[PDB]
Amino acid sequence: SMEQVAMELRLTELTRLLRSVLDQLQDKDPARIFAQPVSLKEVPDYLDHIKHPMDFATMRKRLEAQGYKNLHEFEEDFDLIIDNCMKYNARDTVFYRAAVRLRDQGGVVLRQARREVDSIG
Repeated sequence: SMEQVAMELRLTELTRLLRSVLDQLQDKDPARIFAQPVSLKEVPDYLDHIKHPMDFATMRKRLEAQGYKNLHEFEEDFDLIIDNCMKYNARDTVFYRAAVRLRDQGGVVLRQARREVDSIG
């Protein structure tokens, strides 16, 4: 139908906006601490600690499948990256500190994305 096409165009355009959001967020992680899944070879007990792992590569796979229906779902995944790290790692670690800086700096990017999504429908 013409309605299914129009909806598909909306999802395509959301995906395009979320791809730019993801790029901006990932620039706030220049050390690439959150780029890839925590290795279960190198941290074999990770899943005993963290029940829903997340990372930027995994978000990019979901994005390119148009697997984010709205900004809320995308933010949920970004928040898991931060929140998983801040639980698994102690406060006095490079990992925890990197998460705090990503959270703080990403808030700015996400604040305006929420406006662009409400604005452009």
